[PDB]
Amino acid sequence: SHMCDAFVGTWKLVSSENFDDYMKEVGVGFATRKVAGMAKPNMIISVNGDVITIKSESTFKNTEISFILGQEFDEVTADDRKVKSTITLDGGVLVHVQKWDGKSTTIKRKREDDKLVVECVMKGVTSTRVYERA
Ligand SMILES: O=c1[nH]nc(-c2c(N3CCCCC3)nc3ccc(Cl)cc3c2-c2ccccc2)o1
Repeated sequence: SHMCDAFVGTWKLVSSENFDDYMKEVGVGFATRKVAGMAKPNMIISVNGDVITIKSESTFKNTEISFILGQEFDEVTADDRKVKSTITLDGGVLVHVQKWDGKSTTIKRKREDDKLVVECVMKGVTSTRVYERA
């Protein structure tokens, strides 16, 4: 078994702060921001050996990434950016960096009490999204 153990499960969005502003800073257009911002996704995290899979299921888009910690991969984001992503496990936090067009955003996923707290940062703008077990 593993420490990445505390992330496995089906996590439903329960609260969001500043996500519209984060998306604006990322470069997401009006209509996509509106529709994406409405969604209440489930974030489904599973582990099989060294491979971690994170699925996002929602009324807007269903997305999935599978990766090995520390090993860069291709990701197409829900807003259709083509990004180069690397995910590491640092001090018990999953740290996800996306690079594209000379830009960068960092997404951290942390267990706090019975929640999964996700912090997304694009320059000075941070959004916090809180998820609970489904
Ligand atoms: O699992 C989920 N919850 N939220 C997302 C998520 C996201 N996340 C946040 C959680 C951590 C990984 C990054 N970044 C986005 C960036 C641009 C756009 Cl237009 C949408 C998203 C979305 C997204 C939102 C609503 C419906 C589907 C997807 O992915």
